[PDB]
Amino acid sequence: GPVPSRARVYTDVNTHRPREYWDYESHVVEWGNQDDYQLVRKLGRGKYSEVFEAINITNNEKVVVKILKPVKKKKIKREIKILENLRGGPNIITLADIVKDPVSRTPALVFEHVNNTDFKQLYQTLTDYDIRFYMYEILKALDYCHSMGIMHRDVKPHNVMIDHEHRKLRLIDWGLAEFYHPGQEYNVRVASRYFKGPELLVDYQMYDYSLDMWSLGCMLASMIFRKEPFFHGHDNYDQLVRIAKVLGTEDLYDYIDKYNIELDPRFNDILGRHSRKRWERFVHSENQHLVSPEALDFLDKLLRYDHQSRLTAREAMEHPYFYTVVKDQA
Ligand SMILES: CCN(CCN)c1ccc(Nc2cc(NC3CC3)n3ncc(C#N)c3n2)cc1-n1cnnc1
Repeated sequence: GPVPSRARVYTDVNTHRPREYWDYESHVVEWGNQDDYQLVRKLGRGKYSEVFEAINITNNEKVVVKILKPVKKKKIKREIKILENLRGGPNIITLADIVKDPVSRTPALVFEHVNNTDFKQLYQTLTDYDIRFYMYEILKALDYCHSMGIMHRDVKPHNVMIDHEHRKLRLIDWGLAEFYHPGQEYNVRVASRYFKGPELLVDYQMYDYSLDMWSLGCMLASMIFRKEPFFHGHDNYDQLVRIAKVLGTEDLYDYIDKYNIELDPRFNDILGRHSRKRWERFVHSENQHLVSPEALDFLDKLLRYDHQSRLTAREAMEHPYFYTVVKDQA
């Protein structure tokens, strides 16, 4: 069998809370009035929902409405419970209301509106400083949610709303998030391919908050190297091959051995033998202004196969890459 694992931080936070904090199947939903909201226009479509801009006609406020497609009752309550537990936390989107849509007869979550700067434009005109600033802001959201016993499990650029004009960032889409419990085996079929931690790719189910720290490293690498996505896999197997061509195969096999992981035999014919590369090989004239010794040191400490050896959010926030941002924010 695989060797068990516990988070190194915030291990027992949910155990020390009353059961109703994390026992979301027992949550009863508070329904608002659906007639308070008039849809203005469609913003997005997905496997699990459609998202609209709306107006609250009661106070004339602009709002965002997520109308769910069919999803298990318990996962609806999971997303709602997590959003309520995290309300008022730094850089976490606020759930403002929940209503029963009369057309789909399904739940609609009502969120604060963020005036999102176009991802493409923003990602092309970010300064080194801007990246440090916004990474710092994401880390606050992750440290808060992790300290509150919650893993996001879907960190990636499109789940980070940034209003660049107001220097305002919100981490959104808590529909994959879960409560961390020591010893629990979780579904590995989470996160988008390019952001999946190695634990997910080798089917190690006893994972924790550190999953989010891998995803964050993937975002950071793409921003500083201007390479989107950084690990560009063709499928879930080839994703680990792409990681292995950068992090090397030696540390991968040490990871497999240490946790006694049974590797899908498909992998043996494709992983090969690969040295760990130096980061300088992704540095080019066009991205040089975004790369610093500090950034590379920071990145290196996020992107580890061994989930126990990655920086925590709080450690990350203490790294020299953020020394100028921390000083200015005081
Ligand atoms: C439906 C598919 N998903 C996939 C997510 N990976 C999806 C697609 C688009 C959107 N868009 C927006 C847009 C905006 N603001 C700007 C355009 C005016 N805001 N502001 C706040 C929120 C939220 N919460 C939001 N959302 C939001 C989501 N979304 C949010 N939460 N779950 C899904």
